[PDB]
Amino acid sequence: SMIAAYQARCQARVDAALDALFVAPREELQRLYEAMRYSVMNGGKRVRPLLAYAACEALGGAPQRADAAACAVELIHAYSLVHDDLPAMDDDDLRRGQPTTHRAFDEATAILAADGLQALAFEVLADTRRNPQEHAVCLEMLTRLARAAGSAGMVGGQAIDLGSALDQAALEVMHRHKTGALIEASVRLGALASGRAEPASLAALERYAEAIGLAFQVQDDILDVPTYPALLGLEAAKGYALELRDLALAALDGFPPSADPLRQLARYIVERR
Amino acid sequence: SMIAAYQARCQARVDAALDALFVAPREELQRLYEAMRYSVMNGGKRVRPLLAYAACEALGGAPQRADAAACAVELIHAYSLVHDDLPAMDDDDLRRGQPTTHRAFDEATAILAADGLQALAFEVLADTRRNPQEHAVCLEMLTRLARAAGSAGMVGGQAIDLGSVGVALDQAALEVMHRHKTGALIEASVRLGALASGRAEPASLAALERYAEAIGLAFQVQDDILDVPTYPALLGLEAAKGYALELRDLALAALDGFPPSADPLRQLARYIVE
Ligand SMILES: O=C(O)Cc1noc2ccccc12
Ligand SMILES: O=C(O)Cc1noc2ccccc12
Ligand SMILES: [Mg+2]
Ligand SMILES: [Mg+2]
Ligand SMILES: [Mg+2]
Repeated sequence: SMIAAYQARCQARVDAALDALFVAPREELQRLYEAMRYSVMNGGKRVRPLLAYAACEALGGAPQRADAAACAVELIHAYSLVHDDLPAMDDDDLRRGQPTTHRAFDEATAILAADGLQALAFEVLADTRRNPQEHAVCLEMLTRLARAAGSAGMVGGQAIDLGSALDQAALEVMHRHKTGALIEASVRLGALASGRAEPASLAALERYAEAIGLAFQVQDDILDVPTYPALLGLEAAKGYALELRDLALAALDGFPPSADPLRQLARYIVERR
Repeated sequence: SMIAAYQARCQARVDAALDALFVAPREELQRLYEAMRYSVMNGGKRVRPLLAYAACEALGGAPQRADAAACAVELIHAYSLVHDDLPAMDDDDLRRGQPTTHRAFDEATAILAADGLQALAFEVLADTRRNPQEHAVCLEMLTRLARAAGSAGMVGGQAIDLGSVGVALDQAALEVMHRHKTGALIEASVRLGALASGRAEPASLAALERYAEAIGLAFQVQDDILDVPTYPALLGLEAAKGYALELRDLALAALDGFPPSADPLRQLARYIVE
């Protein structure tokens, strides 16, 4: 039950690292960089960074090895939200009570700040001073993030959602892309940064990540009340959240104690209110 | 011309490689991928791919080694235009007589297709089957593209441009804008081709960078001239023309010592100023 403290450590660390990325290299770029900062440094909970750090630790790596991975996944996350808020998409004036970037600045600046954040996520992984892994591991991290962030993962999920009656299978297809791909990548990138990845471990961590990404979405529908409770019934939806947590924990069977943060996070997701 | 034939070879080759990237992996993604395809496969001249291929050859590499580089720079270019056409940006309904992507599909789909194109540019460079360089070189290619494409390069240029509305820019400020908005990506195209050669060294990279700096500006000056806060408005038409010639001269001088395999870059520099 120190998942809260684990979250707070991960957030403080990744926040410091992210904040350092938003220094305009010349004066004409100051507003752009302020918009980028405003779009990331918004008191978010940094679950994706948490996942990168915890995955790294689950395989025995010191967590600071995952700092670039943590930044990269948060940058992809933050850029996706800026675009999602835009009037052509979700058209939100607020995000967690605060003006969205296109309201605080302007629409063009929001489109562009977020574009710059996506490039920066890749920059941060390719940079061998910030991400000092073996070169082949850096490339695999970049590969995985590009596939997860793009039109076959996250962006694809946004298009599926836009394009959606819907049965359970199709709802799951959507979530698996829209949020699952980047959750799985956060876990995968942290695991790579451990220096101890092995195929069987990576697979197990992927099963974990698939289960939790879904658990979160089921539990969120439950807390709200074409949703998991409408589809399954409220009480069966609650049962399914438990089954997902269980699948997550079973995927971690045989991992050492250093995987406890991942176990605790899986419980936390279904125990929240 | 020799440069016309060179351009045509580069355009055929990169187009074939790009066209293969737009197969939706499942049916729910079809429309997204059609929008991606629509945004790239639009008969563009592929100057950034030409620069990658020509820079590669200038250093003695077989040009197919630059295929990934060529695709990646064109994907960045393409995505940038999709966002730039949107109603909050330049609000353009047409590009060369054809509907822009938000007009052909819708604004959200355009935003997302181009988002996916940016990712894909990085995917192609990081994929060691598509971009089979030494791993350290792949990482440098990715680094250089990310910096050129981002808030310190291309995206930065777009922001300088929006921050300059209603301000009379002098030549120095106009050049700062152009260097970021278009120069960064042109310089990266040349640099990534050079890296793909397998023969890059610091001296030759620096000289190619000087060449790319000159031709990137020459393109903009010449474009303003052909149209006739622009280069002709600032300088007068005749002095703008003289400057385009000076820029071509700087480009040709930067290629001092290069072998005949650099002739494509020399011929391009002349071509630009027509
Ligand atoms: O358990 C808690 O009190 C809050 C918390 N713990 O772990 C978290 C992870 C993400 C978001 C919130 C949390
Ligand atoms: O902060 C978030 O993006 C939502 C979130 N809060 O807790 C999560 C767990 C898994 C996936 C997502 C979450
Ligand atoms: Mg829901
Ligand atoms: Mg236009
Ligand atoms: Mg002009």
